[PDB]
Amino acid sequence: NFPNSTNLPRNPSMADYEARIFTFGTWIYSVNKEQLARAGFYALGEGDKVKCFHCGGGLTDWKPSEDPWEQHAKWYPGCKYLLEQKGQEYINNIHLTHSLEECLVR
Ligand SMILES: C[C@@H]1CN(CC(=O)N2CCc3ccccc32)CC[NH2+]1
Ligand SMILES: [Zn+2]
Repeated sequence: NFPNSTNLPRNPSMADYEARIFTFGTWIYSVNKEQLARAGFYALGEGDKVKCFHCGGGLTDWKPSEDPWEQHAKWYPGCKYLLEQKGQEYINNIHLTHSLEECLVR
């Protein structure tokens, strides 16, 4: 499924922080559910899989060292909600960091 890059959310029922928070329930996983919800994510109830309400972008297998906002930017750089919340300065930082990470290792 293609990422939504319009200013209009793919899932408006999940636009409110509160609505997103309810989707998690008891959350056993290594990443913080409030932190996920703040970054626009809601739970699908499929292990630790989340989707952004806005871009629809999905993400799984959360390691303790993976930040919701950073991962949002890594995989869904066109997300208008991300751009609104964080800014383009932050998005660029994050991408430069990841590209330089995936080059320093090799
Ligand atoms: C939290 C991170 C996420 N990583 C990428 C990931 O989960 N992606 C990348 C694109 C995609 C589409 C659909 C479902 C998942 C994913 C994996 C490691 N943990
Ligand atoms: Zn998004």
